[PDB]
Amino acid sequence: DVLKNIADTLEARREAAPQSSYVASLFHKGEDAILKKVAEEAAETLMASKDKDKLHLVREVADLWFHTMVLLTYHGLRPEDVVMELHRREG
Amino acid sequence: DVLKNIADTLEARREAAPQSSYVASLFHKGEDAILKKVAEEAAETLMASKDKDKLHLVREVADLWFHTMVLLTYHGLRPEDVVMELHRREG
Amino acid sequence: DVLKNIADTLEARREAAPQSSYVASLFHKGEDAILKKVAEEAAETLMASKDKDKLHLVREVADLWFHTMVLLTYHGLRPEDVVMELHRREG
Amino acid sequence: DVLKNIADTLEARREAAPQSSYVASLFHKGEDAILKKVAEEAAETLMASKDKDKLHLVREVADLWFHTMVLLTYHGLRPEDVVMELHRREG
Repeated sequence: DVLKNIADTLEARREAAPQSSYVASLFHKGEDAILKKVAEEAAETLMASKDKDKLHLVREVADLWFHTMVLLTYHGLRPEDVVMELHRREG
Repeated sequence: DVLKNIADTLEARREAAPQSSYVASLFHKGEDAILKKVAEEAAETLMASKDKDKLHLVREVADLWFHTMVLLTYHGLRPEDVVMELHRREG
Repeated sequence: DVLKNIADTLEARREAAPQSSYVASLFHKGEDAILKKVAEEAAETLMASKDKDKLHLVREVADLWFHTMVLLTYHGLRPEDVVMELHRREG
Repeated sequence: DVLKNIADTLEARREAAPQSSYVASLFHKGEDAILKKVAEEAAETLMASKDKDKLHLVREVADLWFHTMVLLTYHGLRPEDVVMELHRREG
């Protein structure tokens, strides 16, 4: 769909050059560097929600999902897993 | 797709009975109660990643996205916004 | 001082009965259960700060430090370590 | 004791030059910039605990408490409040 393409792009540059891209620099830095970002975006999501800044909220929630996908890719998993897991629950 | 249906389901019971469902109890409790859960799942995502528990990771990341969607719905927004925001960036 | 006494109390019931106390139940539950709480109080601290609820802020920051101390105790460490580490930096 | 001195130092440079110190730059940046740090150190505390890196754990928990104090100072409060609040509970 859209996430699949992003996932494929992530896996593509999974083991690319550290300077190649941002996603590449993350993967090279490691698990911690990725988790930092996840936590960061999660906190910003809270802040955004509190400030009723609906535009910032969406940007952060997106940045959160994105880094979450970067994390999944680091663990040899991918979006669909999460989507299917979501499906398995509700509905 | 799958998220759209979940979103529609969330909006449906947005102002339902507090005892109707879990999602309903959350909405009734408020913003804070929703944010607690978002933060919770974010933390668990970190723990899961560290423990290399790939199955727990996916379950949590999904619970995170789910509550993130609950948050969006609380603010009169929805998944597609995040998906399109994701598209606007990468690609 | 005050933290020392709390620390001593924590270490005291470190390996007590699971039903003995709350602190005891935590230790029995494990590392994760303790980290959940640390993250929870951290999030609430953010929320409280945002809502300018100065009384709730102090209650949460305290709950945070407390669980942080429970964490340290779980790792065979203690408050003074943190205090001294704080001293070593500023001043 | 030790925290009191740090608190006093924080309040001292509360409204100092943005370039004066790190604590000064934070206060100038705002509430959000301080909350970012609190969340950051909280997440690092989780990571450290998981990696059993006991030395990093104490360094982070201390950085956490420190930024928590910076937060308190930003809200015209101070350490003793948290310490007393801690006392009021246990013991």
